[PDB]
Amino acid sequence: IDQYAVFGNPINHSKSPFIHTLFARQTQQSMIYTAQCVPVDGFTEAAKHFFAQGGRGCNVTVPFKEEAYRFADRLTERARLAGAVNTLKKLDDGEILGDNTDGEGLVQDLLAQQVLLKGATILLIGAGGAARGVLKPLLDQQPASITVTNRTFAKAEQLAELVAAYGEVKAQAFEQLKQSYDVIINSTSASLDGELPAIDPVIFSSRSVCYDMMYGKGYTVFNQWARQHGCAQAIDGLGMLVGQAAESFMLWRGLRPGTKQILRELRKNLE
Amino acid sequence: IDQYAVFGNPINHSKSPFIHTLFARQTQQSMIYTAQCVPVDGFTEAAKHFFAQGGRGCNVTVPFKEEAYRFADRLTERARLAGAVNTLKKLDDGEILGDNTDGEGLVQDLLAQQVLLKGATILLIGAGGAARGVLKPLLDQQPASITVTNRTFAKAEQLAELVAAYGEVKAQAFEQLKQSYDVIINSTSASLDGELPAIDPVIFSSRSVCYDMMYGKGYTVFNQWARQHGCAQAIDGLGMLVGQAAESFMLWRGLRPGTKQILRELRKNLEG
Ligand SMILES: O=C(O)C1=C[C@@H](O)[C@@H](O)[C@H](O)C1
Ligand SMILES: O=C(O)C1=C[C@@H](O)[C@@H](O)[C@H](O)C1
Repeated sequence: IDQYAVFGNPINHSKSPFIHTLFARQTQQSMIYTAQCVPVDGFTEAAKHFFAQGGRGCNVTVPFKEEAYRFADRLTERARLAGAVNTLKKLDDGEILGDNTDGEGLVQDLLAQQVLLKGATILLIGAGGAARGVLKPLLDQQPASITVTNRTFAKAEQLAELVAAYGEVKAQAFEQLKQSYDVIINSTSASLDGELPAIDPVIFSSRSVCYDMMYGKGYTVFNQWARQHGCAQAIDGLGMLVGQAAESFMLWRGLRPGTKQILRELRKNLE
Repeated sequence: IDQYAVFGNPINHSKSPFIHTLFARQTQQSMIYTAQCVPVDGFTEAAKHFFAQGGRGCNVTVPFKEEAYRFADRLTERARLAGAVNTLKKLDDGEILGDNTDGEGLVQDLLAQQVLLKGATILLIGAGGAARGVLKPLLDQQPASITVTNRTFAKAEQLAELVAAYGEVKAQAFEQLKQSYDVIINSTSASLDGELPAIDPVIFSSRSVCYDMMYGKGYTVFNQWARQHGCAQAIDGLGMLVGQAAESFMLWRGLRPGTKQILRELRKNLEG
């Protein structure tokens, strides 16, 4: 029986144990995944220990994603850019591979929701860790362009230039947005507190698809805002959570498990 | 999907999540068992929060067992006698039941290993919480006697007098043990630190069954020592760990899960 886990602090609200348990059963893998809470300043040791005992791989949640990036022996190109690591894996030679599946998890959720990323104009709102982690995977779907925005242009300007080589990535300030986008992606949390970014709603249209990384019962405030202005389809981030898990499972087992039944089940619990 | 957990600090990679998760699979129980960190201010705070948010039960590792004893609204007889709680359960009426499964876990592991406890002469090395927690369940098996021993006499004598009523219990100091015993139980941590108790190996004989509460790859130092003096059977505490887990699981789920396959997998992990 192979050992996997999720390390974070706190862990009582983690859905990964549930999710992975089902992935193992769906793909008939002989593995166990548990949630292990770790002291704020003991991740490295807890980790080195886990692998010492025979740990195959694990997920890293807050607040250890940055320490995980340093703990990894080698990093994947997407973890590289992300600046964080949410997935660890012990290789054959003993090395620990650091990766980041959050962004790819978002990409797969979009595709699962039937959203065409190929040749699309994308507006990414926010420039924090969340936004940073999803740029590369989006660019791999070969969109027409990606527009990054932040309340403070400077930080949005850094991020757009970080991936300028990978494609048409523009950086603009809230005040400069004056056109519609095919896909609007919200990576900011302000909305959970009722706050909306001061952006002209012209960004939304009848052909627009809105994706919010936040999630909850019914629709997120950002999505409701998106529909007040004619947004065609609005998706929350619950699928991103299952998607990132699916990609990690992929990395460890070599098979992408189905996410549809699991998502639908987590959806019930929330409601 | 019921929530259960184990509280430690650390919590240095508890095996309980692994164990209980497997029991769940074998018994097809809809539940998730996690390893929770206990905040510096107290276990009591963790427990409240845990049971407040829908938790149905949890294990408690040292050194929070005494605090769990106070948190419980009701204690089983074995918990009152052990003076510590390793298992909490939220009952249907809202009350939190406090039980202690360590002792029974030991007993079942010994019985699973074909060790006769009824009418046996037992030597319990150590007189701290670990030792105290196994006395009642061992006494229930009706052994001929149980000799509690400790580096410093007084402590062992005090533990013996605490349970004197429940059976033939005597106390002796390390330097006084000059006879063999049918079953020897090591409750100290000396085997983890690499030391043996200052006890003359005469306590071991060809018929002796030696049980060490600590566990690891190969034989524990205490067991190697027992084998040097020809004990008939040396056992480590991995079974006690799984056994106490099984008791708690039953208490919570009303079903008992098997322990041999689980115990065999853990052994495989230990052996590198
Ligand atoms: O709740 C969880 O278990 C997780 C949350 C996110 O940080 C994910 O990025 C992580 O992989 C696992
Ligand atoms: O390491 C563990 O998970 C445990 C250790 C012992 O204290 C047990 O009494 C406890 O219930 C579980």
